[PDB]
Amino acid sequence: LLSPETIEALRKPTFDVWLWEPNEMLSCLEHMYHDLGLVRDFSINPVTLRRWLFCVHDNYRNNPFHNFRHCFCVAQMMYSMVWLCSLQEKFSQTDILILMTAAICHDLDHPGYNNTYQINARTELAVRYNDISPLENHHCAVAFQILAEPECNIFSNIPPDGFKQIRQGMITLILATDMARHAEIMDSFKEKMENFDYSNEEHMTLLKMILIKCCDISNEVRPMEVAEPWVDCLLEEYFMQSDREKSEGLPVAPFMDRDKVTKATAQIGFIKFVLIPMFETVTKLFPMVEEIMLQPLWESRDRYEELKRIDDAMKE
Ligand SMILES: C[C@@H](Nc1nc2c(cnn2C2CCCC2)c(=O)[nH]1)C(=O)N1CC2(CC(F)C2)C1
Ligand SMILES: [Mg+2]
Ligand SMILES: [Zn+2]
Repeated sequence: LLSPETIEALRKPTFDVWLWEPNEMLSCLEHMYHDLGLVRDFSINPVTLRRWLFCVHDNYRNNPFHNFRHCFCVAQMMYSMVWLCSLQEKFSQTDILILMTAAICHDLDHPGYNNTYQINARTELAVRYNDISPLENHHCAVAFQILAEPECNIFSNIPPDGFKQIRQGMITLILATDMARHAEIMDSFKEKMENFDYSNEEHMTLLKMILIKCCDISNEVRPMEVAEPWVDCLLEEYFMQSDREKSEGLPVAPFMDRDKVTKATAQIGFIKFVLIPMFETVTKLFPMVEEIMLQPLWESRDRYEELKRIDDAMKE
């Protein structure tokens, strides 16, 4: 049971996601489907929405970074986007259905070891998936295995041609959050931004991919108090793989090695050449983004460059 107060905070990217527990994030997600009217426009049985979210919650794992709270941030930031950019004037409700759900489903059953560990260690997932985005294929699988158990099927009133359309949107969105395709997606998105056209099904599909990627690496857009502890979760998880990679003799990535990474190098380059330049492109479509999201990103940036200029000196 949420308050009037909480329900005005739910719609804003300043929302402190650390203050709630699974019970309340679940009610927070459920509020979103009513509030955006998908509940009404696809005839979602409200007890289906509640069980399904409980199966979506159950199938995340206890990992420092990619846990259920991370699922919440992505969907809550995608939530915030829709109000901020008035995405209902631009996007169909089925698209809204695709953005919100995929966000919730995009890291299902994430193991805590990323893509290049599954391939190097030659794991079930990377052999199941042929070295093609092993993790993101699995997420989208577990998403629809849940959806294929009738009790959790928030989709069970939707005509089959309509399922097709959602399932394919969702697949594209989830499969695009793999950071091994960052540059290729960004480049085709600016290949359509040169003259963007909202009636074009291919311009819109690239906007949804840019949208979900944004919400997925959006931890720094949040105010400093919310954003900062999420760095330690990330490093705790990255040291966990680089710790394990060395015990087995697999290679290690320098940004993941604890002999190399400090909190500041961890975020400087990432903010400067992924977050800002992406959110810079979206700002061309929705100019309000520069105020609300680019400005936090800038401030975190100056700060984290400065923290680095502190530690360099300590090392002297
Ligand atoms: C240490 C890290 N930092 C970093 N990652 C973040 C933040 C939020 N979500 N992620 C995701 C990016 C991929 C999975 C986690 C975040 O605030 N910082 C960093 O240096 N990058 C460069 C890359 C390698 C891949 F190509 C992107 C990670
Ligand atoms: Mg992921
Ligand atoms: Zn993610």
